Amino acid sequence: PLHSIISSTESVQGSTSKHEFQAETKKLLDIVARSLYSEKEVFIRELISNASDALEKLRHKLVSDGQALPEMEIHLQTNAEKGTITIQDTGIGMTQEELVSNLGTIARSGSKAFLDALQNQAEASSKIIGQFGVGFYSAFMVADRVEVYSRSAAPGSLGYQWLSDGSGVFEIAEASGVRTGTKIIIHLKSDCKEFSSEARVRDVVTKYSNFVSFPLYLNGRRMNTLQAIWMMDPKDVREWQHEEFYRYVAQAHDKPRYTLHYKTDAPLNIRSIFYVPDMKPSMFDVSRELGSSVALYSRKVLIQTKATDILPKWLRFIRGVVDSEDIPLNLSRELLQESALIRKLRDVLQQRLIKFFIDQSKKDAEKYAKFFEDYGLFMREGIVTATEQEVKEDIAKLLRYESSALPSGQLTSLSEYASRMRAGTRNIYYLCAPNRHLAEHSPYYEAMKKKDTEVLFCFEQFDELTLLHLREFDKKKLISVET
Amino acid sequence: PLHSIISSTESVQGSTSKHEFQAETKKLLDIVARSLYSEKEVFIRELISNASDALEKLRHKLVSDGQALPEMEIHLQTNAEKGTITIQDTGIGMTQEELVSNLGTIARSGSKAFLDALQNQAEASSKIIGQFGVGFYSAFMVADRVEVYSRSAAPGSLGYQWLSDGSGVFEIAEASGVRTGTKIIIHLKSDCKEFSSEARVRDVVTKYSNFVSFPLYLNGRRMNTLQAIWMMDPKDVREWQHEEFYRYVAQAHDKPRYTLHYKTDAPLNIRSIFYVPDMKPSMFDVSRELGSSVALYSRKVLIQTKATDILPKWLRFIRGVVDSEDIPLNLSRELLQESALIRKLRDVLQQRLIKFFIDQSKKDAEKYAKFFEDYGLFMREGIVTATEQEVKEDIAKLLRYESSALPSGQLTSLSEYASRMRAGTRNIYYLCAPNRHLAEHSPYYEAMKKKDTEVLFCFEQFDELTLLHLREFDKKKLISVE
Ligand SMILES: Nc1ncnc2c1ncn2[C@@H]1O[C@H](COP(=O)(O)OP(=O)(O)NP(=O)(O)O)[C@@H](O)[C@H]1O
Ligand SMILES: Nc1ncnc2c1ncn2[C@@H]1O[C@H](COP(=O)(O)OP(=O)(O)NP(=O)(O)O)[C@@H](O)[C@H]1O
Ligand SMILES: [Mg+2]
Ligand SMILES: [Mg+2]
Repeated sequence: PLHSIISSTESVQGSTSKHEFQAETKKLLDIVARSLYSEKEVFIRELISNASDALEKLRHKLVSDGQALPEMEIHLQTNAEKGTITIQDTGIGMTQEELVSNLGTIARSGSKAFLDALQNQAEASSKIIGQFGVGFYSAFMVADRVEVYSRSAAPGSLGYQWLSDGSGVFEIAEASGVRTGTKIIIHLKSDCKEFSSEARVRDVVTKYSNFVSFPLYLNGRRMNTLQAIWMMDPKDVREWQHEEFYRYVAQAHDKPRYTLHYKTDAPLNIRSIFYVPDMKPSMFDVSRELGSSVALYSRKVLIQTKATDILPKWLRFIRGVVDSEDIPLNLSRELLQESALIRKLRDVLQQRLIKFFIDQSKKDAEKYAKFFEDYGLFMREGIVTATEQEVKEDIAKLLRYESSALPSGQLTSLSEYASRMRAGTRNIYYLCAPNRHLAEHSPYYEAMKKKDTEVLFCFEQFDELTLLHLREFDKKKLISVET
Repeated sequence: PLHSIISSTESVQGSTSKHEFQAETKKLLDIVARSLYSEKEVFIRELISNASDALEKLRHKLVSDGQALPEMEIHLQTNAEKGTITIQDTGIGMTQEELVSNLGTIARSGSKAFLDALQNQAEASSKIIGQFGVGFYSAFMVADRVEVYSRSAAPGSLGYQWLSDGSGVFEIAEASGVRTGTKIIIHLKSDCKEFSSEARVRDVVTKYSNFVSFPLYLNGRRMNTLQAIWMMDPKDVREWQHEEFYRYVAQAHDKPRYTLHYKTDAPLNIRSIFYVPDMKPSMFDVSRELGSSVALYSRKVLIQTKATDILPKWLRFIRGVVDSEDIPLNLSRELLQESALIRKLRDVLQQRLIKFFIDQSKKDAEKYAKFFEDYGLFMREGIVTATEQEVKEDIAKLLRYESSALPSGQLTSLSEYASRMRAGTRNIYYLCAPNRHLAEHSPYYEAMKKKDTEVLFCFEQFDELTLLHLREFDKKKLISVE
């Protein structure tokens, strides 16, 4: 019994009137403090990003004008006694009009406006982090009061103080002496006093801002120490560098047995590094039912420490970093947005890694065999779980087997088997047994021996199950010899 | 090496001027359409919650005035030819000022102003979904134009038309006829044509809004036939409904082997149903097994289909729903605002489900043993990966073993071995073997059984690894016979 009330009754009768959308500013601020970020700590990531942007703008001006660069630095000070955290930078600072407009207008982004004015023809075009114009207001998560001192690098500019508790009102007054650049003093809330602890702030800086491009000093001590090697030309990164960075991003004590440094500007911008550990995972690690973990960055800022969306699940044995400007960030900057173009990135990363391994098998075959023994279970899992047959056959190119036509211990591919089939032979034949002795004593294989047919010999755990799910390769049916 | 440029040099010489924050209004609307939600279909969830809130206000107004309710309904129509989706509700509607204000001011929430006026003293205090005042703007994700017809239920109210292309201006004009209620007409973009298809919209509705409290119709068809039984008092929900709801929320064709209907207030208000499937996990390594969780709801709106945060990973085999009316939501309403509030909830649920399974072992021990065989791997994993010893020992209360002091096949807990420990004894002794025959003829057992001591026989995959990570139970150390 279909029931509907919807029909076109409505006839606009009258004169119209036009209005502008308004906003409730005090509430928008509270949305930022309460309902936006998953963690209170990211206010440090937001303020450091602003400090980086302010220095990047100053560097752009001075290099364009032929002036010498001064100290370009970001400083953090925790005072536990006073219950404060303080960030100060030596960048462009702000005039009084800039404090009013850029701090006082929600979603107003001076750095986005700077970007648009370049025609993105300069070097800072890809180094500038801010877009949304809300990031500063993250401080009202942890702050009772926020106290800003700023002095613009422009001629004749004095210092100003900017003061707000987040009420929808701020105060501005002239101030001295203020160093060129910006100093933000955060008076922490009752439950937020942990951000006046040096140890705590240190961890927050290291987690989010570790790769920032200007020297960062916490309570007098330099920090970064870590170059973002995914941004560099691959030919410029030593093995020592890849080893130390792998130990960092993977929290591991071993070495990478494989390193793929993948940079592409099309279709998407990708700065990525992927590592395969030396150590072989245990069956417990494998069955622990995890997803992919790869740290995700944009413009050197951490997005997520382990992003599960960027690599397929069968490639969770891989450790590394992926950086992109292209893919747009969620307003909270803790995740990505458009799901189809994420999946475009994942398909590209999947194809690029399968090509990497196919190439490692041709480059060094005995090394690849050891990698297949240690990681081949993941490829078997990936073939079993995949849905599109094209994925199954791509992953299946990595598999290796013995052969009745090769000596004991010699590994072959499905491709190499296909190359060796006779003129009209339509099928890839296989036998799954614990070892080559038991395979060759199979009564079902002895029948094959009367003919000229090659038989694949599969000794690995879940080989047969994998071949039943893969079911064909290169349009040739995979047929157990035991049927 | 001590270098810092921060010292307090600053003094205020000058006069203070006071200012109000402003906002860039068209960009704020752009942020909502682009940078907020992970999927664009969510505009349908947002419009249905607004329809539901309008109906809940009309219901509250009328009941407190002693009035009979008129028909309370939510309708959607897709038109593929015209490229539109339309939602209409018979609820409270909007005067002209309410149109200018509630649709025209970003973050202005009439529903939240309502809830505020009710101060948690009314039925509607727990049923009103809207807080933020942005959710209606989610339609500019998918729309070229949004034309709105509303007529307030205030007697002798005129109808009006609110029209916007989302560009930062909108238009208002009088209209007749407008049924008391609100009708929203969305003119979809080229890429969004999509939601002009009934099949697609039908999928979105059942995903998010399937439990909305008022009758919902899509092209005349009745959408929500399924009651939200986690809200019902537990003893009112019979086995037929659990079986059917289990199949819905788990996407499963079997029956639950166990069912726990759980309500409490601490740390939050929980209304939850937990199921263990009759089938047994296909072990194996992973396939879809990132997945297969409890769904998270708030005020009968889906937050997350697989709620990752609210149960420990080792409890991921559980299916069901957890609904909380007070749970802090992310602005996107796809996530939770992290707190001790979620982590306390996760521990309250872990404690509650461990208590559940202990109790099931005491009611039917034969049924519990089969659950232990099928689902034991999950508790071994949670014991290995747990950080805190007491969580390890809590989960370990669920483990069973055979024993040298019991007939072959009979199980035992660690507690029951502990309670047979003699006066002058010390540790819990265990032997892992493939079966009881090997455990009894083990060389290390013969050198043992001469003594008076009891030894567990552990035949399950990863029993050894599990006991090595536990290391201790009830402050008695776990010692292999090697
Ligand atoms: N340390 C600083 N020095 C100079 N200008 C700053 C500083 N911090 C913020 N500003 C200015 O104030 C504006 C507001 O900052 P913020 O609210 O973080 O927005 P945003 O950085 O532009 N965009 P996003 O960070 O993506 O939200 C910035 O665009 C800058 O123009
Ligand atoms: N169908 C409707 N009928 C009557 N009033 C409505 C309707 N839709 C929206 N409104 C009013 O317009 C306001 C804005 O809606 P919306 O932008 O969804 O904000 P919200 O629902 O208050 N909060 P949230 O949904 O949490 O962003 C609501 O609070 C209502 O007062
Ligand atoms: Mg910023
Ligand atoms: Mg709403």
